[PDB]
Amino acid sequence: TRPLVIIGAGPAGLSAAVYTARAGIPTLVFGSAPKVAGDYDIDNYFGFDETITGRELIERGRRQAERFGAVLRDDRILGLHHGDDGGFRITTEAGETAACAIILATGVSRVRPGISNIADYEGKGVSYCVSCDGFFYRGLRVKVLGEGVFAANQALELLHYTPHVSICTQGKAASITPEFMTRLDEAGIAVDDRKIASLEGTPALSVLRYEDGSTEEAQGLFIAMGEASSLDFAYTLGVERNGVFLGADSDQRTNIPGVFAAGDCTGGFLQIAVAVGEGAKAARAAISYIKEECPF
Ligand SMILES: Cc1cc2nc3c(=O)[nH]c(=O)nc-3n(C[C@H](O)[C@H](O)[C@H](O)COP(=O)(O)OP(=O)(O)OC[C@H]3O[C@@H](n4cnc5c(N)ncnc54)[C@H](O)[C@@H]3O)c2cc1C
Ligand SMILES: [Cl-]
Ligand SMILES: [Cl-]
Ligand SMILES: [Cl-]
Ligand code: NA
Repeated sequence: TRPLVIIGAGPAGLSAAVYTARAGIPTLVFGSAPKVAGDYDIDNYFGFDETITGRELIERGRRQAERFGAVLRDDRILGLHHGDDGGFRITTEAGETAACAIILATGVSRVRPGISNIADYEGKGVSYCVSCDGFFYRGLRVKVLGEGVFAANQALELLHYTPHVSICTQGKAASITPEFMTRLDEAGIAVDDRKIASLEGTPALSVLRYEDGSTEEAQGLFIAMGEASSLDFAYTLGVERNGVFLGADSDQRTNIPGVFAAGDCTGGFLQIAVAVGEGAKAARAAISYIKEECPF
């Protein structure tokens, strides 16, 4: 089992990776280019008296982490679960892997579902965590909302509870890879790009209303838009939330041992300067955690 995985390759995850790798801990970082990493002027990050682009600042962060031995991977994470037993099981598009300690640095970027009355059906049909709520919809007709590999994997997990699963990409282009498409086809899980306008049903969800005015029956709607997010991981790990953010103490510890959180996903002042300090503090906490708990 690896001692440490960092999920996130923005300022928080990279600042943390620099510190952990310098302390001699084999460091594996998962993440892709953050949203800030484009042609945007950064002018308020300490130490840069001349304008630097987000793309270039992040690129220097990456070279900095690699300089001290951090390995950076572009793999998207699909799920995080407590391992059986001990440490954490990390689901990626490529397969599985495992880690003794996790630093969550996945930011707050989120594809939104775009359903006018979705809030009316929270707890009554609309769910998020499959391991959490899947059993309640066993044998039932369940729709997964989302366009990506995350949606595809959530749909496949749902098969543990019901054979009656399909995916709606909510008007978006699907970005499901051919390997996942194969798996969906083999399982009889259909994918279409219809757009759900609203939900219907009187004690609970029973009908999806498409922007057409056409309808489909479903008693379960699992939201899985875009990429798996900090909230999605929180649901499966049992990490306590603070509104839409992860709860973290001043040392970036969550309520789950071995799980730390840093950057935008702990939501205060959503800035590079802030993320870089949280990443550093998370690293310090992880390093001492690993020394007591994870031999390597
Ligand atoms: C255009 C733009 C301009 C900005 N301008 C400024 C500015 O001038 N000054 C300033 O201080 N701040 C600015 N910000 C805000 C600043 O970028 C953020 O506060 C900062 O990047 C937070 O860093 P982070 O590491 O917490 O998250 P992010 O930068 O969002 O990075 C999150 C990381 O998580 C990874 N990730 C997420 N989900 C997964 C997954 N499922 N699997 C694998 N990896 C995943 C992402 O790929 C990314 O690598 C700007 C942001 C944007 C977008
Ligand atoms: Cl700056
Ligand atoms: Cl143990
Ligand atoms: Cl209702
Ligand atoms: Na924060």
